[PDB]
Order: sequence, then C-alpha cells, then structure tokens
Amino acid sequence: GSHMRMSLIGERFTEEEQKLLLNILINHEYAIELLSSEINDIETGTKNVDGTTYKKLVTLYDRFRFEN
Amino acid sequence: GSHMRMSLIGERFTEEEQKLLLNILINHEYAIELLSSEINDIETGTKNVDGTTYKKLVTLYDRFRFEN
Repeated sequence: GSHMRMSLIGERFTEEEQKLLLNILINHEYAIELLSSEINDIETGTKNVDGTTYKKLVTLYDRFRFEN
Repeated sequence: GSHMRMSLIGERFTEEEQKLLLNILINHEYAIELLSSEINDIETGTKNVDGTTYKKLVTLYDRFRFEN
C-alpha cells in the first residue's frame, strides 16, 4: 500500500493512518507541525467553520496522544 | 546555571528556555507532548482561566513553530 499522505482527514484511522505513517517513516516527525500551526490559525489566525476544523484539531491528539 | 525544567511557565523565552533546552538535550523532544495534551485540555477538557491557559497554548507555537 502506497504511502501517499492526506495531511488532515479528521480521523486518520489505521487504514487511513497513511498520513501519520508517512510522517513517522521519513527523516523527521511532521503531523505535529500541522497541529500547532492549525490550532494557532484557529486561536489567533481566527479561521471559522463548522465541526470540520474542530475535528482536525481534536483528531490530532486522538492519534498523537493515544495511537502513535 | 542549570537545566532544571519548569514545564509550562507561559513564556519560556531564551533565558527561561531551560524547559525546551532540557527536553531537546535528553533522549527525545517533550514540550510537544505537553502541546497536544494542552490543546486537547482546552478543546475537549474545557479548561477556562484569565489568559493563563490561553498563554500556555499560544506560547507553545510561539516557540515550537518559530524558535525550537
């Protein structure tokens, strides 16, 4: 199965992990670079949407703190 | 001088950096583990205080994305 990254899907769950998978398989870990950029783009960058962005920021930890 | 850690001060600027400093000096980086734990403590833990928790979340990126 090809390691084609999907940046932030909103679950990224085992069969959809290829994101976190590619990022751990390469030279340095990378999903958190997105996570911190993303949380601050909502907090102080003032991005605004329905549960889409909520789900990206909360799924980041839902894999990073637990699965990874 | 000493490396003795301060976990989350809410600034951790170059002179107060001994936190981020100790965390990069040991086996692997660790301030980032706090970042994902912290952001989810706001997002789903529903922390609320008079800029203290705001400052912890926004300071994490203010050194992670930029400095370290």
